[PDB]
Amino acid sequence: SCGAEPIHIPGAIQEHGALLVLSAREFSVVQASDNLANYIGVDLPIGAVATEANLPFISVLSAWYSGEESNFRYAWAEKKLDVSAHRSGTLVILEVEKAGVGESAEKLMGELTSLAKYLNSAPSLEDALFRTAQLVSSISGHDRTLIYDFGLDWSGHVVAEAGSGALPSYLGLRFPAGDIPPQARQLYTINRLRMIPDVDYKPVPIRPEVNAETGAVLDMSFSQLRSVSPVHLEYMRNMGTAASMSVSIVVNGALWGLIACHHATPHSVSLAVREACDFAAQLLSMRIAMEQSSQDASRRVELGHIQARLLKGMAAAEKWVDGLLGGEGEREDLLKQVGADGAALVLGDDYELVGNTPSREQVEELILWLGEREIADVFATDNLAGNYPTAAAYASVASGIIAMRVSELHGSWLIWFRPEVIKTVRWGGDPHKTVIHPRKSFEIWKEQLRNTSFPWSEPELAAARELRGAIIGIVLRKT
Amino acid sequence: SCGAEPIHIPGAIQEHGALLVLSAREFSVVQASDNLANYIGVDLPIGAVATEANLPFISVLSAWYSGEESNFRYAWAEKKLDVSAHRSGTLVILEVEKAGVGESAEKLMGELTSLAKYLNSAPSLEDALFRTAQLVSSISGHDRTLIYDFGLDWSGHVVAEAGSGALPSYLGLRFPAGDIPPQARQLYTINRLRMIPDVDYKPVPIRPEVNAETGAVLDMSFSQLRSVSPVHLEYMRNMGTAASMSVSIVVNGALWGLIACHHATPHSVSLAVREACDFAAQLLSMRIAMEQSSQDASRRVELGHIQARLLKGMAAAEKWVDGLLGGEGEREDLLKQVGADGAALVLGDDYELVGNTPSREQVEELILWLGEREIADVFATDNLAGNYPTAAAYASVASGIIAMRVSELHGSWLIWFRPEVIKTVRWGGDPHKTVIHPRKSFEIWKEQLRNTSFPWSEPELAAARELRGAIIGIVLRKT
Ligand SMILES: CCC1=C(C)C2=CC3=N/C(=C\c4[nH]c(/C=C5\NC(=O)C(C)=C5CC)c(C)c4CCC(=O)O)C(CCC(=O)O)=C3CCN2C1=O
Ligand SMILES: CCC1=C(C)C2=CC3=N/C(=C\c4[nH]c(/C=C5\NC(=O)C(C)=C5CC)c(C)c4CCC(=O)O)C(CCC(=O)O)=C3CCN2C1=O
Ligand SMILES: [Ca+2]
Ligand SMILES: [Ca+2]
Repeated sequence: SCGAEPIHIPGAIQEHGALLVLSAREFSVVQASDNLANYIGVDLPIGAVATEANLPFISVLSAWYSGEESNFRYAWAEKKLDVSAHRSGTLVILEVEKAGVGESAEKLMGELTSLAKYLNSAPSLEDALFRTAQLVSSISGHDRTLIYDFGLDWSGHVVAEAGSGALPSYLGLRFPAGDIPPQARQLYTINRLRMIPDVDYKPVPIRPEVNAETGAVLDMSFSQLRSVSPVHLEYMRNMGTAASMSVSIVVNGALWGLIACHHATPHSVSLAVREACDFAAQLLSMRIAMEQSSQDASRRVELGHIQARLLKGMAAAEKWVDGLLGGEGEREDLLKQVGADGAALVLGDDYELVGNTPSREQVEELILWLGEREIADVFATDNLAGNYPTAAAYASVASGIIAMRVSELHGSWLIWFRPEVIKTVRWGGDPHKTVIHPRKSFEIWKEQLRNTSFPWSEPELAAARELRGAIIGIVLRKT
Repeated sequence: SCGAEPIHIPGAIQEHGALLVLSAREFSVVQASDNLANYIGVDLPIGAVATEANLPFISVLSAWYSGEESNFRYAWAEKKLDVSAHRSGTLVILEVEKAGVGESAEKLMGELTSLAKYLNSAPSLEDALFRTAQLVSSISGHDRTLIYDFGLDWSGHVVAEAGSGALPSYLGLRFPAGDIPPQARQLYTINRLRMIPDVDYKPVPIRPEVNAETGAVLDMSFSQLRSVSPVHLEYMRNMGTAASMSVSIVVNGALWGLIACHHATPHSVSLAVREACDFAAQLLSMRIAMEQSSQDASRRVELGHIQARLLKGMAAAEKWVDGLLGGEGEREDLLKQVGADGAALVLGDDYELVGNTPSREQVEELILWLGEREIADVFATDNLAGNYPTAAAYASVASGIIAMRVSELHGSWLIWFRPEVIKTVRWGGDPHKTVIHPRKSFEIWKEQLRNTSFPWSEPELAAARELRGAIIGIVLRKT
C-alpha cells in the first residue's frame, strides 16, 4: 500500500515559504501557493506576466533560464527573502523562503575545509562518518545528526551520531526498509536534500490544482517546500521530533545512506547551510567511493595471489586434485581463496574434507538437496537453514556456503563452509509489526542472529567463479 | 647542479609579509624576519616572550598549539593583517600578511560549488581541467591560469588554460623536467600551494641565521613567504611574468600536475582565495583518481574477457597454438589482448605471423637481439629504434613491441607489434639547451616523433604477463 502513494504531487507546500509556477515562453503565472501574497506582497493572479515591477529579479531570472546552471538563487534584500527556481520541462518553479539571520559564509566555508582536509587525509571510514556527522550537527544545530547506511535489503543502521543529548542516541540500530519506502528512496536518489522545519505545519495548497500549461498536477520532485506524506509526519510525532533535515549520500548513482538531522523543538536552516550540508554529503560520497574501490581492488589482488598459486599447483600435479589439497600449503590456500573455515571436494563418491566441514553424511544429504535446486555456476548463502532446515544441526561449522558443480550433472562438487556467527542485530523498535499506520514503540529491540555466517563478498564469489572456470576446463580435458 | 640546490632553507622571505619563529615551551622569540617591526609594529627582540600585549591573539594561538589542526589562522582586524602559523618540530612559525580588501566569502564559496557540481557530474576529464582552470582564473584574476600534467619522464604539457589574453597561450606544449627540478617537485608534493606576487622583490633575511633552539638554519618547507630560488626568478623574467601562484594537484600521494597562474604585472591573492584554489585543486584530485581507477578497471575487465576466451581456446584445442591462431576469432583476440596491430608466435623455427608483422627475417634478427639482452618475464618499448637502430627500417609496422620468452632459453617467443605513430610534440622553447642558467627563448618549438608507437598501458602489460603465465604452464605440461 505504502509503495503506491505518490509523494511527489501533493498539490501543496509547507508554511515556511511560497511557490510560484510560470511558463518558459513569456513568464506568465500558471500556478501559485495560496500564501504567495504574504511573501511576495503582490497579488499577480493566474494569467499575469512577471515584470521588473512585481519581481525585480526578473532580469537575472530570464538570464539564468537561457543558461545551463540547473538551479537559480537570488537574495531579495528589499524583502529579506531567499528566492530559488528550477526547470520542470517547459516550466520554472520559483520557491521563496525568509533569509537566515546573517550567518558567516566564512564559518560555513571553514567547517567545510576541516571535512575536505580530514576526507583527503584518507583515514578510517568510521572516523569520516563521525567527522561529517559532527560538522553537520555544528552548522545545522539540530538536537541529533545521525549518518544512516542502507543494507542490501534496504533496512539501514546508524553508523555515526552527534547530538546535544536532547534526543535519544540511536547509534548501532537497524530500522526496517518500510520506514523509507521505495518511491521515497528513489526521489532521494535524484533530489539529495529535504527539510521539515515544523511537523504540525498546515498544508498550503497550489491553485489551480491542474497546471493549465501542462494539463497535469504540478510535479514537485525538485520542490524543496513540497508538503511531505502525512504517514511520515505521524512517524516523526511517535518519535518526538518537531523538525528534521536529511541529505542523501549517493555513491555511484545509488543511494548509499542519509545524513539525517532531528530537533525536539521546531528548527529551520538557511539556504546556504543546506547548500554546505549537501557539499559535506558529496565530499564524503567521494571518499566512500574510493574507500570501497580501493578495498575491493586490495582484496581482488590478494585473492588473485592465491588463485595464481592454486592454478599453478593443479597444472603442475599429475592427479591435479593435490594441487588443491596435496599438503598444508595447498589446503590452506583452497580455504583462503574464498575466506572459508572448511571445504568439501566431492568427485562422485570420492569425498575430500579440508579444515572444518560437516560430516561426510551431512554433505551427501546437502549435495542431493542442491541437485534438486537449479544451481548454474555457483550458489552462495550466509544462512543455509533459511532454505535447508536440516542444516540447523551443523550451523556451528556451516551456516554459510559457496557451492559449485564441476562435472556436467555427474555429481562433482567443490563446496566451501563458514561457521555460525552469533550476532545481536539491536533493532530500533519491533520491525515485523504492521499497524499500514507506523509504530508508536521505538523501544530498543533485540533478536539473536542464529545459524547465520559472516557474509560473502563480491571478490570472494568472483574468485570462486574463476576457480570453477579453471577446474571445469581441466575436468573436461581429463574426461 | 640544479638538483643539489637547497630551496627550503634560503634564510630569507619575500617583501609581502613578516615571519616570527618562537619555541613551543614558553613562546619565546628565537628568530624573526628583519621587516617584522614594520607589520607587528613592535620590536620584541630575540629572547623576548610573546604576551597578550605584543600579540593579542596569543590566547587563541596557545589553544591551537595544543590541538590537532595542523595550521593556525587569525584575522588581526586591529592592524588589518592575516596571521597564520604552522608547527616545525618544537617550533611555531608565524607568517603575517596584509588582509585582502573585503572579498565575498559567499562568492568564493559559490564558484567552489560550480566545480563541486561539475566534478561529481563525472563529465570528460578535459572539461573538468578547463572547468577548474577557469574558476581559478576567476577567483585569482591572474592574466594566465594553465593546468600542467606531468608525464613519466617529469616533462609536462599544458592540458587546460584560461587568461584575459595579456600573456601568450601555451596550451598543448611540452616543457622539460629541468624546469621544475626534483627537490622542487618533492617540496610541492608536501606543500601544495606557492605564490610569488612580485618577481623583483628584495629578499628579507631571518636573524639570527642559526635558530638558537634547534642549532640549524630554519627549515622553511611549509613557509608560504619563503624566498624562492633566484634561478627560477630569472626564468620568470625571461617569460615576462611579474607574478605567479601555483597549486599542486596531488593524486594518490604523487604530484599529478600544477594549477599554475601568471600575471604580466605584479599580483597578490588573499589568504582565503589561496585556500579555495587548494580546495579546487583537491576537488579535481578526487575526480582524477576516480576517472583513472574507473578507466583502468573498465580496461582490465575488457581485456579479461579476451584472455578468458583465449585461455579456454588453448585448453580446448589439441595442438593448443590454434587456440591463439586457429581462425579469425582466435587471431583477432590474440591482437586485441594487448591492443596490437600484429604478433609473431615463434617456436624454434616454427614461425607464425598474425595481422601486420615485420618480415620473417626481421623477426629472426630481432629474437637473436632480444636473446643478447637479459629479458626476464617481458620486455616492452614504444620506440624500438632507441636500442635497436636496425628496427628503423620497419618502424611503419613495428615501432612498439611487447616480447615474451615462453620456453626456458629454448628460442620460444610471443611478440606483439605496434606501428609508427607520426606525432609532433610541439615543445615550449628548445628543451635540450643547457645554459645551468635558464633559457631566454620560449619561442614555440617542433620535433617530429619518428619511429615511435602509441604507448603500452599497465593493463595491457598485465594482460600479456598473465598470458605468459597461461602458456609457460602448458608448454612445461606438453614438454
Ligand atoms: C535512521 C532513522 C531514520 C529513519 C528510519 C528515518 C525515516 C525517514 N522516513 C522518511 C520519509 C518517509 N517515510 C515515509 C513512509 C513511512 N515511513 C514509515 O516509517 C512508514 C511506516 C511509512 C509508510 C509505510 C514516507 C512516505 C516518507 C517520504 C516523506 C516525503 O514524502 O517527503 C524520511 C525522510 C524525511 C526526513 O528527512 O525527515 C526519513 C528520514 C528520517 N529517518 C531517520 O533518521
Ligand atoms: C607549465 C609551465 C610552467 C613551468 C615550466 C613552470 C615552471 C616552474 N618552475 C618552478 C619552480 C622552480 N624552478 C626552479 C629551477 C629551474 N627552473 C628552470 O626553468 C630552470 C632551468 C631551473 C634550474 C635548473 C626552481 C629551483 C624552482 C623552485 C622555486 C622555489 O624555490 O620555490 C615553478 C614553481 C614556482 C611558481 O609557482 O612560480 C614553476 C611553476 C610555473 N611554471 C609553469 O607554469
Ligand atoms: Ca551499505
Ligand atoms: Ca600525467
